[PDB]
Amino acid sequence: ERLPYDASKWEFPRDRLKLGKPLGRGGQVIEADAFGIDKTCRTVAVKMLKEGATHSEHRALMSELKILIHIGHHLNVVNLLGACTKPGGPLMVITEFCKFGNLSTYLRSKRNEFVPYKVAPEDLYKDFLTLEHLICYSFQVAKGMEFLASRKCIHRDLAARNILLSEKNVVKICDFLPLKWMAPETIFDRVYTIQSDVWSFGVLLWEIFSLGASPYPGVKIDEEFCRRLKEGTRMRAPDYTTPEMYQTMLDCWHGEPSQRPTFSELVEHLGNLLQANAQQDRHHHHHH
Ligand SMILES: O=C(Nc1cncnc1)c1c(Cl)ccc2c(Nc3cccc(C(F)(F)F)c3)noc12
Repeated sequence: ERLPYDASKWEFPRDRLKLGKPLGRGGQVIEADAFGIDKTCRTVAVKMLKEGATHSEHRALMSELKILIHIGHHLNVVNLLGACTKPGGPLMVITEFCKFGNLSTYLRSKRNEFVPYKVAPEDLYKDFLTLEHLICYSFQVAKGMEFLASRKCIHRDLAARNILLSEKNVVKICDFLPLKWMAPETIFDRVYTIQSDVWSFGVLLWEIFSLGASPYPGVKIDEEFCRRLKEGTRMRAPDYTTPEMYQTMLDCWHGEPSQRPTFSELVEHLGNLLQANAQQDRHHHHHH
């Protein structure tokens, strides 16, 4: 809100947008066509308020926009393309469009199209999810969080429902029961810090390697849940996890926030895990 707004760089004409079917509601996000928004026609996502909403919501939408302008560009964070702020129409924030939707559902739908890895004749696993994909998505989300962390940002709601999937397996962090993703201090003291987001990154990890599963299955989210979380109880390994990966899930869920890895340590670690899987996959593919 204190951050300045460079209209000469981000302002887009309202009549250069044809709004289409809605995506989500909470303001509301919509799919759309933007003409000339980049250097001829492109698909975009527009977040706009309603008719007569609370001046506050306007203020909120504006500050959300300035935050995005502040954060900057990174391949793994939803990209801001423009915004209509001047008088004449409603306030709109325009970002790139990700066709495949949130990561959880996308994964949830590939449960009948998964193989640990591929070998000849690999044409039987066309459009199949594999460990490499899963670790790759985890690597990218980590890089985007290391980025955001590097800018003093704090997501506060990092989950699979807030990860978008684009062309060529590129995931992006965006921001549209949350208790299931919160760390102990965040639930009991109401404290949000970069470390608590790592806690959540851990919950995200579990979601990915459980192909879109809901965390803490069958548990009610009542007082007992909160107590067990506080006493050291943790989720069991998901169905598509590897041993190293599950352990990383455990590290992120460390009770002592300072003892949780950092997003830089996580990037460093997943990068390696990805490179090893790759190597094994090369040997698997070579022999058979
Ligand atoms: O959901 C959005 N776009 C979108 C893209 N593709 C498919 N569906 C929706 C979106 C739109 Cl239309 C406008 C602003 C933001 C947005 N802003 C944001 C605010 C604070 C922090 C962050 C993040 F950097 F943490 F991601 C993003 N995240 O996601 C959006």
